[PDB]
Amino acid sequence: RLILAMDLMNRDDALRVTGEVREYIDTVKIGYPLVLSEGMDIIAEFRKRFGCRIIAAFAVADIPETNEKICRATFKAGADAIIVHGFPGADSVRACLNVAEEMGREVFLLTEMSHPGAEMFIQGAADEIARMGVDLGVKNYVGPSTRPERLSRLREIIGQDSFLISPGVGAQGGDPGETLRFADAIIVGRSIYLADNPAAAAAGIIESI
Amino acid sequence: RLILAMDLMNRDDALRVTGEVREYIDTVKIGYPLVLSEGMDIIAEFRKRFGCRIIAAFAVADIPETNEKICRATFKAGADAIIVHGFPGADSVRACLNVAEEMGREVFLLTEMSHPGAEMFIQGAADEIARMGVDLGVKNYVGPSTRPERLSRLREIIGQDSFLISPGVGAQGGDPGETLRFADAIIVGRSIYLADNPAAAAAGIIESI
Ligand SMILES: O=C(O)c1cc(=O)[nH]c(=O)n1[C@@H]1O[C@H](COP(=O)(O)O)[C@@H](O)[C@H]1O
Ligand SMILES: O=C(O)c1cc(=O)[nH]c(=O)n1[C@@H]1O[C@H](COP(=O)(O)O)[C@@H](O)[C@H]1O
Repeated sequence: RLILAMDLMNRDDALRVTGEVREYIDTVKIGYPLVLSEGMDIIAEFRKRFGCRIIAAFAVADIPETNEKICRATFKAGADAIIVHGFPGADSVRACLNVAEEMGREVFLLTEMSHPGAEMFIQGAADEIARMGVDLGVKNYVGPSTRPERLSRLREIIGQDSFLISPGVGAQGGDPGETLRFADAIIVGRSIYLADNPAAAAAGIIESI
Repeated sequence: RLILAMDLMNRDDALRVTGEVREYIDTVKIGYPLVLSEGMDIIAEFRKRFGCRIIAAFAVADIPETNEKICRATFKAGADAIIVHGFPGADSVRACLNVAEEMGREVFLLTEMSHPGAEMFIQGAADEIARMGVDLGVKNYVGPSTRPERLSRLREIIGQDSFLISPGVGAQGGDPGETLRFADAIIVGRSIYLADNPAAAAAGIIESI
């Protein structure tokens, strides 16, 4: 129930840490910090070297036509799933869902974000964003570890059969156990990759739950 | 280093056995016996329910244009890789490789087959089929558990960095340990899925190696 957020920017460090904690995870979330520094080929390299599923954390948030292009390039690169913002609206989300269907991949809908600024505009639209996801047939969602009461409400909207993952554990203040009361899996980045012993940090999280 | 060949024909039995042996495998090989009986949607169902990588054992062996169509449909259905015959020639293999590249997926090249009949025509062409794979950039291969001396020769041609999987273990007479002297992983079907206790059978194989 642990997903590693691999946001280190250099290939050597990213490969080292991911290899050290492989036994504690099954999925690696790779985003722009690593991809823009080392190239999209890093996705296929990780998939091959570690045999883990890869979620591309690209917070897709453009118009439908551009979202389609981003999703196509991302799935061509080997990602198993992509994270898409719901705030830009249904047409933008549908464009991503259409490419995922064409390529046999998945879309994760980012509802409410975990950082403080999410309270300004996203939080007020999050319940409706989750409902839009349900209406569009979305089965995978992202919600905040930092606000378990919001994570509970989002779980209420999407149902027990939807898959919900949650970032904000550790560095941002979220608790593994409390988050897993509602999410199926937790995303952890810095608490593991900036640790003196990433494997010990991962093991500690797994033990705490 | 164990791949389950799930050749049961009904969804209920296939799901039961795969769930029972999940802890001993990481990849499920699904072929036409199950897909033609239950539909291509079974691939996505397995991927979701078990979180395993799926190799579509479709022994692709048609002209380039048709191979492209088969690969596209197979990857759209969610398969992570597809098994392609090398005997029909380089253009037929290249067509599959092109679709795999477009979709961020992989091709496994079937060189020499494991059954007795493979000695009639395939065996005599197998070394050249493997060399053709190397020339085309193929990195994943299938070779016979039933003939470890042939598996050794094929490993010699493709190199240590290529990934080699091998069927024919158990029912067809192949030995897990001897096969793993050359292959990276073994494929096992009947010895596990027809057993009175599939999990015990899988565990026994893992223990024997
Ligand atoms: O889209 C995301 O992955 C994301 C959404 C969100 O609301 N909050 C959030 O933290 N993330 C990401 O999840 C990861 C969390 O990393 P840490 O705070 O280091 O554990 C980072 O890659 C973030 O960019
Ligand atoms: O393409 C294959 O997967 C295949 C190639 C080959 O040379 N030999 C071979 O047995 N297979 C398949 O691998 C599986 C082996 O199953 P069992 O003999 O029951 O363990 C079946 O799905 C076969 O169709």
